Amino acid sequence: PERRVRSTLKKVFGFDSFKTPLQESATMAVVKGNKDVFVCMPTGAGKSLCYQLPALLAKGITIVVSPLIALIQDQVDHLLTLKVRVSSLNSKLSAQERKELLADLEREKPQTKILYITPEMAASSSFQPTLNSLVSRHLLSYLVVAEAHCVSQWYLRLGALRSRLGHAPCVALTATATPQVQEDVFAALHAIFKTPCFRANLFYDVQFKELISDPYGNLKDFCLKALGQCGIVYCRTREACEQLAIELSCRGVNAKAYHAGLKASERTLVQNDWMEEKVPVIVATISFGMGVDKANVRFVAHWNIAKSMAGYYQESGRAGRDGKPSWCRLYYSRNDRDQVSFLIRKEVAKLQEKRGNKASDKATIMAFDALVTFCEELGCRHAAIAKYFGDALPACAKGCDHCQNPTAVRRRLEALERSSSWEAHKREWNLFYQKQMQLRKGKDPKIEEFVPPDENCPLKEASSRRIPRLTVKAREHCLRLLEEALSSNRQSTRTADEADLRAKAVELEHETFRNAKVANLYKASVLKKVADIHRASKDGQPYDM
DNA sequence: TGAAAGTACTTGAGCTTAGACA
Repeated sequence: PERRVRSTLKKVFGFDSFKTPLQESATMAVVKGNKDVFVCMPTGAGKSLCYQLPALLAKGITIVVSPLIALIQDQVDHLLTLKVRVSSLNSKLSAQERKELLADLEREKPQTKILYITPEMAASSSFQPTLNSLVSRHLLSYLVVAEAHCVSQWYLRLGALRSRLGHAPCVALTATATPQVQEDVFAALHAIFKTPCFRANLFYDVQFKELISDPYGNLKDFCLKALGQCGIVYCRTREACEQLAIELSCRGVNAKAYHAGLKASERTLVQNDWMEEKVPVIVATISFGMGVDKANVRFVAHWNIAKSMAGYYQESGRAGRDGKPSWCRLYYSRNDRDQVSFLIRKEVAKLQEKRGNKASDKATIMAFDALVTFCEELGCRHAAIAKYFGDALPACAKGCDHCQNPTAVRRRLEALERSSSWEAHKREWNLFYQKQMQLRKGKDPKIEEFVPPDENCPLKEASSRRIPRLTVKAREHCLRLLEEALSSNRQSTRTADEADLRAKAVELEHETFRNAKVANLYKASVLKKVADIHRASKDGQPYDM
């Protein structure tokens, strides 16, 4: 019975009932069974039980879309001694045991009910017959992806055990539910309810390093103001990770680093011993979306801006898993966003180059621009967060810089504009020029649409891309000009006929295209040849080749 | 009232990036 499994939650895990109406709706719907489940809620125990609890009455075996991508070795070492039958396997040694567990999988009605797997392996040949055998054996229930690394991926399918093996309802217990992302997981992924998180205990404050005379001292006193409880500082490069760690340790704040070309083995410590207060502060770029979301996270600081509002919120959500007031701060500067966008552009570029035009191509751009506006707009931080999520705008108090002083933050914003108007000079000019013209490019660059010649192009080497932005229409218009010039010369010189003039103009256009490299120079040469033809006609002699 | 050229010091920038093969 439903009440019986609700009590079994206590009998298996220990919780008498559901913590929040989140579970009371979502898990109830999963027990009934309606459709795909999309839930956004702060990472931790809750969202994990939102799929683990249905996995108790899994009707045999429940196939996870993917418990995140890594961490797994933390959820498997979270239920093996929780009165449940759970397994995962992926650490290569797996074979030792995995191999026969794959036979324990081949084994019908196994002593296993849960199976952790994620795009990392799975696509491997050890599973291609295994997945078909498992789905054909008796059943294959549920499909939980929890996180967003599906659409938000580096071969993420979005049509994996669903478009390719859809056999049961799906579960999406992510932590980010931006309108574009939720629409993508409704479409690309083929009860749904999100809590307006509010979280007044997280004092979202933004300080501009362009105005701070001593950013290092400011960040130090920010950490010291947060007392001695474990905190997180976010930056964007491993070199930055090392630099901030060294500077903070020299400033006192016991700092550290997560990634640096080091290794799981060469960081497992830094990470774990960060939970147990052995390391007070540790810095990373994106390597802290996992690793046991602990309770006493006193602050989360961003030395450099994030990649988006979704990214910023998902970093800042690795905090406040208590009543601890955790003032999370964002350090901002015009030089920073400048750099981020330039690389978001280079990424979007390469991507489009080795792909086609997708909604994500402009989605990343407008997400970063939304982050820029949020760090540049004037108003409550919680209100901006709700607006970006489309939730009810909260009139928060004592939760953001806007509500503290109604003119100091305005003064800082005004001074930001007044901070900077408008062999060392060459790089400065190049950076300024490219950054400024990236603003002219704006969002969704795209627009390539090289239409092939329609039916009867009179152009030698017509389908050529040696000259960028020289679409076929421009080319045959230039050939049209060349043929007009040839016809004028024919009238002014009284030669045979225009029948050979067609091939003559095609030859001239091909020669000009070969001698040219860019569209403007190609046109310059084309009308230079036209002017030469006109001059020859004016003189009187026939235009010889 | 102009007025000199090389060298020993400091300092302060400044950098894409996260999963699953040995």
